[PDB]
Amino acid sequence: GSTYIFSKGGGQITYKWPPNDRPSTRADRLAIGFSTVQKEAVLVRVDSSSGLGDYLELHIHQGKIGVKFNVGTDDIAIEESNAIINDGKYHVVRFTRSGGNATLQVDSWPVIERLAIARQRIPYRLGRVVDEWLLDKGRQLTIFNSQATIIIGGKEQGQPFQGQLSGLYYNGLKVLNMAAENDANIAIVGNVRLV
Ligand SMILES: *[C@@H]1O[C@H](CO[C@@H]2O[C@H](CO)[C@@H](O)[C@H](O)[C@@H]2O)[C@@H](O[C@@H]2O[C@H](CO)[C@@H](O)[C@H](O)[C@H]2NC(C)=O)[C@H](O)[C@H]1NC(C)=O
Repeated sequence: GSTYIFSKGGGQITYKWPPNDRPSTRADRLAIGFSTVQKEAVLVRVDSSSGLGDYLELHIHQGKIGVKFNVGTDDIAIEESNAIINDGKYHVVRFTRSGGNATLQVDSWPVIERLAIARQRIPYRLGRVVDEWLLDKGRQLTIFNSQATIIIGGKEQGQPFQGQLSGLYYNGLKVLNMAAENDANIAIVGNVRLV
């Protein structure tokens, strides 16, 4: 609903949990709509408190949307490698995590149906789901500990997002809506504006 345009030079929307409600979770739900033409960008990153490795990162690499996270132990990647999503068009991404398991869903509305065939078409929903499962007898770690910041825009990774982000949802937090409503725990910097 609340859409922010990240213009030339990039920008950043930061949400800081009250230093005293910093959550630790077994499961996560993230949703965001986006449009971009970028080959590479970081869209959203949830980092833990200083001194901890835990993080969750939504990014685009080689035109493809994916999420990388760490919850103690190994870095875990889930990527949707069939859709090229950097076409300046709208897409919705949905990510869930349960311990080391993870699901990623990417919806798109292509207007083309393919010796491929350039057939202009009525746009239709094309959904892709990827599930990643780990099979140890509950052996690796499962908790994203002490979540401190949700940073939207990718500047801190040296990979700024340019284009449109909307409708961010994270564990009950409608972060871009809270930004729009001038939430005390949100800071906006750079070339970012509310549509
Ligand atoms: C992460 O996932 C494992 C495995 O999940 C199960 O295995 C298949 C993998 O494709 C999946 O399709 C099924 O939905 C199924 O849930 C979970 O561990 C398994 O589930 C139960 C406990 O709910 C155990 O009794 C099983 O023995 C165990 N299977 C194996 C092979 O280890 C695990 O709980 C889950 N992690 C979290 C935190 O949700």
